Amino acid sequence: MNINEILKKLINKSDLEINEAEELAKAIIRGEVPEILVSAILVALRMKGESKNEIVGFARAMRELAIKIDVPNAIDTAGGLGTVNVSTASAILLSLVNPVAKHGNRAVSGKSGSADVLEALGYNIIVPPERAKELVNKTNFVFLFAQYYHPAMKNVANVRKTLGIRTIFNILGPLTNPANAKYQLMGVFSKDHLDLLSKSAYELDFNKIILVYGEPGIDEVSPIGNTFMKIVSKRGIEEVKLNVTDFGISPIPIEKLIVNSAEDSAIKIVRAFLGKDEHVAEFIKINTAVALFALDRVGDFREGYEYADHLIEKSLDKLNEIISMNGDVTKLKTIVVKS
Amino acid sequence: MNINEILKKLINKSDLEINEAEELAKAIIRGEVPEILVSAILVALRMKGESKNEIVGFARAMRELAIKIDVPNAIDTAGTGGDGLGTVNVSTASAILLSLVNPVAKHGNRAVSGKSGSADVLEALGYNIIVPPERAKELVNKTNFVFLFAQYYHPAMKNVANVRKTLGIRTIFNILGPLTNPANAKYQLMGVFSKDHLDLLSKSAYELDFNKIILVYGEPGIDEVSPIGNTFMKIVSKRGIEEVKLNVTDFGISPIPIEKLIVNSAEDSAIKIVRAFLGKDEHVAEFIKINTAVALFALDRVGDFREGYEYADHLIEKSLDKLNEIISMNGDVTKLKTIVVKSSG
Ligand SMILES: [Mg+2]
Ligand SMILES: [Mg+2]
Repeated sequence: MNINEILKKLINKSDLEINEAEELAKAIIRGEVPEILVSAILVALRMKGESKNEIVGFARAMRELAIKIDVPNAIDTAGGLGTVNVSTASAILLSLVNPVAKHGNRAVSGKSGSADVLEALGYNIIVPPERAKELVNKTNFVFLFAQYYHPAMKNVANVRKTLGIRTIFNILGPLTNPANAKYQLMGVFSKDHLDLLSKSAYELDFNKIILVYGEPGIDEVSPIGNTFMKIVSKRGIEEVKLNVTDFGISPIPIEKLIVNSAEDSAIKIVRAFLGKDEHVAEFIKINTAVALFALDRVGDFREGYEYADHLIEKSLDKLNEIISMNGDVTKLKTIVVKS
Repeated sequence: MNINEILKKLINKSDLEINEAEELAKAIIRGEVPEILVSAILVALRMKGESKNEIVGFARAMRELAIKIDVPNAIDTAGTGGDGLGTVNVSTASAILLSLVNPVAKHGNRAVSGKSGSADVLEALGYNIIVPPERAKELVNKTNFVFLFAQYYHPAMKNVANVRKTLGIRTIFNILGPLTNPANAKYQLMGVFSKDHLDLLSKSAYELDFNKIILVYGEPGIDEVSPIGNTFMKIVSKRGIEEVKLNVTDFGISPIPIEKLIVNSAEDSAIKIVRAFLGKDEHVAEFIKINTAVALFALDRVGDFREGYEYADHLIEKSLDKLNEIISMNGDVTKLKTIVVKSSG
């Protein structure tokens, strides 16, 4: 395990082995490598172009140092333009029919982060591992706040912050779900990452994970047009192109799906749960639809959309019980107040 | 002057402007940029592939901040350095023959690769490698030779030391030394580690204001004139850049077995050198002469390399004495003597 060997290897643009990558990651995460080297390695790593094995190596290193809870039977809706936080809203409909272990963080792009939205609704986003398991059984849903679960990460913080650029770590979050959930919907920000991250995921041991990229470029199912997804399972990777019409609806005006703050997102969500905002509701449903498909609850996406319609109608109540059993219900009520 | 802008620019593989490069260098050298960023910039710089302008920018930033002495009439034999074969320090031995016929301002440094640095060899022979600027000028007049220890005339460099050391890889700085001679040397024989840089650095040098500088790359891959085969050189002057291929035979000798030119320590290099000055090691001596030959050519003392080789033969015969006077006027002569005893005699 010689950093300098590795660094030179990377500069020479030579991909690493899953093992090389994993050891290097462990070291970096454990804070055993000097800031100057981490900086250099990440930069080289990016300029060379991270490869599947390296993604896998790092992913494995990550999982190994995180605080874990066991709920592999759970599903997660993994993760810009500033759209309302669908994944989260969507995690709520899902909790009605299956345990949900939502991995998430605040945002670095103006309040919109799933942790912020939840915090806005009154949810107490800091859930200790012990009570986490409890909540999942008691309500079928729990939020795993990333900062609280990847404490080892602090050792790379300074470098990441100082560099202020995209490193390999930026695409690891969604592949490092604390609860080890086997069922998951994962959004990526670029088609390239679709292929890359899918192949990477194929080796991270998943029952079923669906990666998706939607026009005009979002880490979610496209509300306006084509959505490109990679279905990864124990037996391979399947490509699947899709159009928002295939759900049986007409394209949603992107203008309506955008938010400007955590509370603004919350309101748009709750309004959708009330039937006061069809656009947002449809956005939440085409996404939940794909997730339902990942759970094998439906056979086609149209079926999935339909099912989701039934779910959304019971979602505000579900949300209420979730927040009430871990958070401030009133903050939720004030948000309900026509908002 | 925003580092982060630059960094991103580099990551996106976009070459900088001589000015951009120069300001960035000044900042880094002045130690105004955090270690994490210097590390990132150098790495990006290398993975993108440094360009002429960047080389120039950094070179200018360096000079501007170096401690200087004035001896442009001097010549220097610098090597871009490399991951070569731990070869004997020819440039240095060769600087000695040159002092016989022209002032020599040898730029040089220690080394992390064993102990094969020109500063180490000189230190081994008894030379006092730390020469203050004032006495430096003196020594050059008194003996026609002086060694400018990089760490000492480029004190600003300390600010990038930690990063360079920690990284432990080739950065843009590794190819700046020879282009930043503290004496402003107008004549220079500069050896590049790859046929590539050869062109890059030549074009770069064309704008650094030189009377005549000859860059060279020799098989099987050394920052010196090839003792085994073809040597590729770029002759840069006020009126252009000339390409010149050459073979070790064009000197009138048969290829030297690389095995004989390799060393394992500063003292080992010294001995091999002194032995060559005694006539006890032809292989090393021939290595020293084909190089000195090219340098002589850069000085316009000869018209062809064969002539240069011949002239060098005459020079080497008076070199041990010259070396003696150099060390004796700035160093420990005895250490030199013990080395003379160790190299038979
Ligand atoms: Mg999301
Ligand atoms: Mg050299």
